[PDB]
Amino acid sequence: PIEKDRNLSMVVTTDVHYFAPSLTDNGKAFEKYVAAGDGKQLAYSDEITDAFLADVESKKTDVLIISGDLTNNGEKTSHEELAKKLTQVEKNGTQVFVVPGNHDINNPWARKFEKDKQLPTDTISPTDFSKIYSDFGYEDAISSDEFSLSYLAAPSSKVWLLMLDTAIYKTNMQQGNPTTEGGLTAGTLDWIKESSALAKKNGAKLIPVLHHNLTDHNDVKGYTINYNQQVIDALTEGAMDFSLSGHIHTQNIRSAKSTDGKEITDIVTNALSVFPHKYGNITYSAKNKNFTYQSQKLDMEAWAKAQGSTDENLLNFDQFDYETFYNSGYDKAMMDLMTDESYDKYNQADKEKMADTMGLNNMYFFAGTAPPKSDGMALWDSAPNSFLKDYVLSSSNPPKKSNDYYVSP
Ligand SMILES: [Ca+2]
Ligand SMILES: [Fe+3]
Ligand SMILES: [Mn+2]
Repeated sequence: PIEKDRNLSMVVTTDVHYFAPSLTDNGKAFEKYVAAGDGKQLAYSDEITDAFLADVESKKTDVLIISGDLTNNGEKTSHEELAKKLTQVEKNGTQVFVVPGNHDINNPWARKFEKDKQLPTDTISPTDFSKIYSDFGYEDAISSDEFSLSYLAAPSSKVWLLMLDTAIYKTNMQQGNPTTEGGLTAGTLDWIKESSALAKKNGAKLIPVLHHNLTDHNDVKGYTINYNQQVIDALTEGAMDFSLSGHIHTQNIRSAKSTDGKEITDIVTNALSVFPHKYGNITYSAKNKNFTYQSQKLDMEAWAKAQGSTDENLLNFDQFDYETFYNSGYDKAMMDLMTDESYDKYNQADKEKMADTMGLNNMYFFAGTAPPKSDGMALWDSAPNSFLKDYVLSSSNPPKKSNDYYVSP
């Protein structure tokens, strides 16, 4: 614990969706899987994760936070390998804190790939999670919630972390699928209040971290936490000005109001596994007692070159990733345009313009920045009603407020 009332350097990431290389042979089965993984660089999760941690190390980061979805599909092996990397990070002096996401625990979808077959592989239980990641928040927690993997951590004397587990997994094996939506019981909400009171007694500011979102981040369920108003009210009552969440994967900042009018800013950092692969820098000013959040794009090309890599996709990662993610949204739209009988009145060239607009607006929405003008926009505006159309339109306008920078008030 950092007792000195000095500036604190922090980094937050989320949705690493780590997949242990030992769980795949990069065969047919794996290729199809990654193809349907809508944009996530699953094939390079090991390199992306290492590149990221190398950055944390060079920054000599005080605190590293990971807001859920540590693994692809809760594979025990992926969890163990990721834990090994975090153990090394801690040897450098950096304190690491993690919480689970919807894909991390009791995951019936845990699979390993061999040729044209997906085979079963072990997942983990809730207590397995607190055991595997005991060094990263759990063992030294100041307080731990009774029925969730939530806990209160004190990495320094002036700044504490309210690490929340908003994941729902206790009925996963019975469902056959990992629950996507998130939520907090009244008991965990009561614990949050007690925790907030303890931080206040100790003169510490508190940063609430959760996988699911505190409020909506797109005008177009299961991503914003269930019954979010109760959570917002609980956090604002604790005097917390901002929260760090993930799950939706898009670099996106939005504010919400408590029932009594207090504001809290929900900062969603880009999924580490998806374009543009940004992570968040958070700096605490001891003198001003405020927090400054600034996103940073992971430089894979620089890491690749320093590794002496011969993989062209990594040496040219910017282009590779740009194309990979653009095509994911392009194909997404084109499939619909080529299936719905309400679009056959559009000629091929137009469907292409529309697919292009989706690929552009979509990728820039994930980057959290303004999308460039595209000929497909006019076509979408007059196109038939649909969720897709709503999304394309809702992401056609420039962000009215930065999704990359925030300073607490
Ligand atoms: Ca530790
Ligand atoms: Fe998630
Ligand atoms: Mn995720």
